[PDB]
Amino acid sequence: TCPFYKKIPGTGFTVDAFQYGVVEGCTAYFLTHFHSDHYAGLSKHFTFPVYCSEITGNLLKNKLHVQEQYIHPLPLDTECIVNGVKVVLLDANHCPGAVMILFYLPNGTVILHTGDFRADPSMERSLLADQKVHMLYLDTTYCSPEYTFPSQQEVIRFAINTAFEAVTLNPHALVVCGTYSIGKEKVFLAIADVLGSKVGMSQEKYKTLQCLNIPEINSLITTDMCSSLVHLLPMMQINFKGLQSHLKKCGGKYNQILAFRPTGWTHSNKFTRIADVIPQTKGNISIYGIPYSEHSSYLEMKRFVQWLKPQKIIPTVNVGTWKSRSTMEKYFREWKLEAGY
Ligand SMILES: O=c1[nH]c2cnc3ccc(Cl)cc3c2[nH]c1=O
Ligand code: NI
Repeated sequence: TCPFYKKIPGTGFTVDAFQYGVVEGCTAYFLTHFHSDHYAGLSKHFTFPVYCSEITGNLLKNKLHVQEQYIHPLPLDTECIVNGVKVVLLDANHCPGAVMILFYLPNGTVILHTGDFRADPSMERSLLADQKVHMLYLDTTYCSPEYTFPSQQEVIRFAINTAFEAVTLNPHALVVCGTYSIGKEKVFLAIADVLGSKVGMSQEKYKTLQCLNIPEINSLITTDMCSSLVHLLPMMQINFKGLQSHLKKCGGKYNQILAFRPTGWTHSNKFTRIADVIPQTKGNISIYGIPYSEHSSYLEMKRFVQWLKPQKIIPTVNVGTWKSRSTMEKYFREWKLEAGY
């Protein structure tokens, strides 16, 4: 059954709640982004209105085959009226098409649902500016001070320089990047751009990227693996066995594999800066784990919440254990006491 933190009180709206059958009283289902945990349940048989970004709408229609009559894409940063309620979609700085949702309840209550997001000071100059928010449904994925990682800029700079140096030293090296889902596309796009190559990938992954409204994708992606020296593979294949098997299939065109595993936070980030990251190596294969996060760090999350000054916070991640809930409520009170709201 649909949990409480996916319900918007005072409306007939749910958020990322497609795996609970027909939710009681839901006139419109909002989808924050196209990640499996959040769209779980949608298919060509869904017969209720889905509200989402245009990019998420492209993915629902092409990847899940949802009928167009049930897809309601909304522009970003635009006050829209949905079933008599004013709503705004804001960029969540997560994966392509990911949004936060502002709900203007009829009784005057204002609710911000972040979906999944990586907080950034640029959000302090969105439509949230000088907007009273009474309730915040917060992506609390990394809501603990030990969760530190670099900016996406620094990680991409490390990936670009690492890939460019390796391929310049060995023109016969292949660069491989692992992928879970949508998101973190900048990793393989920036590597291919510095190497003068297109990104080769499966037809299914190619189809997914064609839905993302990225300007000039036909410039950087392709399904012709032989024409590419930057290949996309499923994240599970980014291991020594999986990469050895892939290299045998390249027809003797390459004698070395440089592989990147885009991860979230890992325990290595407690001791190792991005500049000092080193790979796992076995023979002619090296694997880099790079902390490219599309979720807020603790400090980014704290800064955003202390700026927004919500009257109530409802976590949407790490809600399953009393220890996590107690830990998160303690930090919420700390932020409130320090900031003074
Ligand atoms: O949509 C999303 N789903 C999920 C699901 N499981 C996860 C497990 C671990 C970490 Cl670090 C991130 C996760 C995640 N992040 C997303 O953005
Ligand atoms: Ni997500």
